[PDB]
Amino acid sequence: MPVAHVALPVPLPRTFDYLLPEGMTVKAGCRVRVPFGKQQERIGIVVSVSDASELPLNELKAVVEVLDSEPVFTHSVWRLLLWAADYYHHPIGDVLFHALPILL
Amino acid sequence: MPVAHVALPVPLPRTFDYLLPEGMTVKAGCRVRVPFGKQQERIGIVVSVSDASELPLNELKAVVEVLDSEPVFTHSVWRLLLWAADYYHHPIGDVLFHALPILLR
Repeated sequence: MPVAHVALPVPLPRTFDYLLPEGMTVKAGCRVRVPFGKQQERIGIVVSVSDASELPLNELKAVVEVLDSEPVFTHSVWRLLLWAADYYHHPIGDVLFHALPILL
Repeated sequence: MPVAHVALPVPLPRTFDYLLPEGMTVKAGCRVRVPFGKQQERIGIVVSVSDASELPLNELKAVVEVLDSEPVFTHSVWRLLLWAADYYHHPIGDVLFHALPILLR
């Protein structure tokens, strides 16, 4: 058949890059609505903000809107969760979202 | 200001789709050489083979070479591993490649 879905041992935090439009600011631990797939949106959680993407600064899509001015996560809670993710081999996205509810 | 590394609640097994050139055939549980990054190669294990990707069937990179005629994993072992990865929430690629050196050795 066509598409071979393959598995690879990507680096620890597997994240998806998106560009921040002019004047839009967000820090680590903030929820943001971003594009996903040819047309729908979805809530995500910003893990970090760098000045380098594994692909060009132009074919990355842009965040649509920040939903939190301040981290929905405690400085401690955040450090902890990222650790657990890494220590027990769980994807950051999975820990973070499954962790959001219990928190609120 | 520019970029941001975002965590997403992606579906159970987060896999990387690769196109199969004409005449190239591979089954679940087989290792394959695939591109990665603007120029490096790497070894991975096919989890499944379908007729569709979240991306255009032309924007995907192509598998380079299949390293296994047959599943390097037993039909039981395989079923178990995928389950283990799912139920305990471990990256399928992470469970598959670590176990290989155990099961074989």
